[PDB]
Amino acid sequence: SAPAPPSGWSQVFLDDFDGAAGSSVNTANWQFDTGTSYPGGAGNWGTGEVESMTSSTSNVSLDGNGDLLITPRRDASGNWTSGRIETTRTDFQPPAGGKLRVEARLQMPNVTGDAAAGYWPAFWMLGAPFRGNYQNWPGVGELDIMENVQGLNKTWATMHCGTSPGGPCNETSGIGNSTACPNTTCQSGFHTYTMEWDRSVSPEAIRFSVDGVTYQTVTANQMDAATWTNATNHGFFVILNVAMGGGFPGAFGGGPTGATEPGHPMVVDYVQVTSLSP
Ligand SMILES: [Mg+2]
Repeated sequence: SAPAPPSGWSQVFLDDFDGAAGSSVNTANWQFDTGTSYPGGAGNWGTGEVESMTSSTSNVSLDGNGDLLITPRRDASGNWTSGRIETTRTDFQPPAGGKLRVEARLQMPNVTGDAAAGYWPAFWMLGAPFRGNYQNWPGVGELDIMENVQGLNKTWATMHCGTSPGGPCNETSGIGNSTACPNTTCQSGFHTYTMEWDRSVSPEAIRFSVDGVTYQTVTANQMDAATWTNATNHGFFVILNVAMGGGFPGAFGGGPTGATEPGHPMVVDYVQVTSLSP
């Protein structure tokens, strides 16, 4: 369960994924992305990933112990399925002068080596104008709070913005970094992945951390005013998924292969949004 926030912070959103084992997610908080694209969006979720997303509890369910499970599955015909859920809410944005923290505590799919090839878990945010549009990436803004591939002991955090390819945000790489999980591997158990959006200073800043340790900071002056405005002057929605294959795993050896093992969930204790007043 989420621990109490620090002094002065208020709760904006919390889903701690409590409920019986094998039961369905709270759809007051979450909506399902299904198939191989948004309705009228880019093919294969824009990444070349090979799974079809579903709303089945074979791919998205609770563990009964306070966690969401998103589990890639491979059927007897060789078809991959997985889960991709987004917050119903799109409003997350601190007021000017304020701060926001968006956080998840999760275990990355516990699989390494050849068996992990293609596994692409993610916990991320997309600018509200993307919803029902699907055609305004990267200008609309993307905050990747945790990404991982290949069961490697590291987390990537990235901001996407501006134009692609290139532009001030160096697309499609984005403004990002990777680091090992502190103390224990990312795959071994829970870690906390946090984005702090700080509108209390000039230049405005976004800081990504793992287990309370900051590894990537992005500041507004890294791009022009219009680019920052387009990327951040709106709410965001939150997304949790495990992609299978596509470009990110492709840059780290590829996958899935015949050796990739299905059935290793991303285990998410909670997603929480908190706010600090100006
Ligand atoms: Mg929980």
